[PDB]
Amino acid sequence: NTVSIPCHHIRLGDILLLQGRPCQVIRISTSAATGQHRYLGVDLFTKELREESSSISTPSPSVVVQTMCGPVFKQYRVLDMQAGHIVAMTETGDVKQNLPVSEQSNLYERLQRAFESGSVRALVVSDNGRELVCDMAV
Repeated sequence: NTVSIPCHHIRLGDILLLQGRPCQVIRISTSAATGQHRYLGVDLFTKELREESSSISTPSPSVVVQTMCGPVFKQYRVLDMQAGHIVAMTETGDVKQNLPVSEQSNLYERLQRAFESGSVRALVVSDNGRELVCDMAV
């Protein structure tokens, strides 16, 4: 349920797990004392601000790895759209009747636009069992 992401590949707007919750990164800084990077982000589900500092590992001599964890995004087919949510289907055919859609960057209107023109995929993040369409693909 976690993707390891090197810090040097993390940019503003990326979605990371911060304190275990999927958050859109809004500020990146570096600790003067430790060298760790600090990520400030907005919880995609609750919109609270959360921060978390990178983990530093040294697997081999002279290799210093700083990483953060990103969520695993699932790709769901979009079968219908109604009332700000979608009806989705997983790869195996499991129907999700009532998937909410992130308010980020006019996602639902863009989804609806592409839906109206079976190429759309909803990109879904999970947190504590709750699923949220947080991006789209065609």
